[PDB]
Amino acid sequence: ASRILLNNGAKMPILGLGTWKSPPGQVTEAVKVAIDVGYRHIDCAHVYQNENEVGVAIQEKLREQVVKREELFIVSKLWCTYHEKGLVKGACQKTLSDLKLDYLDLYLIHWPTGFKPGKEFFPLDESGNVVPSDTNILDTWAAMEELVDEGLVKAIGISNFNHLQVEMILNKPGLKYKPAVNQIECHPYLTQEKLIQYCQSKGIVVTAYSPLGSPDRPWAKPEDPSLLEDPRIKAIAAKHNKTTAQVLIRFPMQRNLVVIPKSVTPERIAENFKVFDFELSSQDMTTLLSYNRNWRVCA
Ligand SMILES: NC(=O)c1ccc[n+]([C@@H]2O[C@H](COP(=O)([O-])OP(=O)(O)OC[C@H]3O[C@@H](n4cnc5c(N)ncnc54)[C@H](OP(=O)(O)O)[C@@H]3O)[C@@H](O)[C@H]2O)c1
Ligand SMILES: *CC(=O)[C@]12C[C@](C(=O)OCC)(C1)C2
Repeated sequence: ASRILLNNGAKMPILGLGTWKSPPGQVTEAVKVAIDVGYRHIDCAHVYQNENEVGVAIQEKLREQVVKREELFIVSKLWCTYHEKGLVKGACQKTLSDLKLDYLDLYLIHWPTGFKPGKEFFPLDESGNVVPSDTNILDTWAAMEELVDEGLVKAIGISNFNHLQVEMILNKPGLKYKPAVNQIECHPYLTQEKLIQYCQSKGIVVTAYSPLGSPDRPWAKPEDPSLLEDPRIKAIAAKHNKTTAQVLIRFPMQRNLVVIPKSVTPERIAENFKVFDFELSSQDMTTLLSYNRNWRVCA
C-alpha cells in the first residue's frame, strides 16, 4: 500500500518530497524530477522561502499532463508569527498564491508556539529568547478549522506537538475537526514510540521528518552522530543490498508512518523512491528502534 487513509477520508501518499533547505534555484527541478519518478506528495512551508518555485514545478507538470491536481497531495504549514486567529486565513492564502494552487491537501500548524506577529520570522530579544505572541493553540485551531469550512484546505493538522498538546486539541471545547496528521521528527535516534502510539490510537497519522537525520542542517558539527554513516545501519543496508538512506526511509514506512526525505539531487530523489521492493525484518525493526537516544535535529 502506497497511501494511508486519513480521518477526513483522503488517502495520503506514504512517501513525500521534503523541501526545507532546497534552494529556490534548485527546488523546481527537484519537484519536477520527483513527480516524474512517482512522488505524489510534496512537503512545503512558507518559512522554507521557496514555495513559489515549488509551485512553478507543479504547474509545469500539470501543463505537461504528467499528473492532474487530484493525484497530488500538497502539504504546507502555518508559520509561528501567524497564530493569531485573524492572521491564519491570510497566511494560507499567501501560501496558495505562491504555490499557484486553489487548495491544499493538508495545512499544519508548524509549531505549537506563537511568535510576535510582524516582519520577522524569528523575533528575538536580548536574552536570546523568542518574542512570543498572545495566542494559544486552541484559538489558532479554531481558525484552522475555518479554512476547512471555506474549502481552502482538505485537512488540517499539527507539527511538533507533544502528547499533552495533541490532547489539548482533542479535548478542545467546541472541536469541529480532529487533526489529521502530526508531523514530528522521527528516526532511529529519536524513535518517538510513545507519541506515535498515542497519535495512532486516536486516528492521527504521523509523518516522520528528518528521516535521514538532516545532514545538511545548519550548525551540524563533526562530533554529532550521523545516521547515514552509522556502521550498524550500514550493516542492515548491506544485508538487503540497499543504501543506508533507503533503510532509513523504509523504517518509518513499516511503522505505518508517512516519511518525507528531502533531496535536490536527481539521483537521490530517484534512489529514495526505490523503497517498495524490499522489507526490513522484524529484528531489523527492533534493532533500529533500540538505537533511540532522544537526539533531536530540531530542538
Ligand atoms: N515540521 C517541521 O518542523 C520540519 C522540520 C524538519 C524537516 N521537516 C520536513 O522534513 C523534510 C526532511 O527533513 P530534513 O530536510 O531535515 O532532512 P532529511 O530528509 O533527513 O535529510 C536531507 C539531507 O539528506 C541528503 N540526502 C537525501 N537523500 C539522500 C541519499 N539517498 N543519500 C545521501 N544523502 C541523501 C540531502 O542531500 P541533497 O538534498 O543535497 O541531495 C540533504 O542533505 C524537510 O525538508 C521538511 O520538508 C519539517
Ligand atoms: C530544526 C528546527 O528546529 C527547525 C525550525 C526550522 C524551520 O523551518 O526554520 C525555518 C526555515 C525546522 C529549523
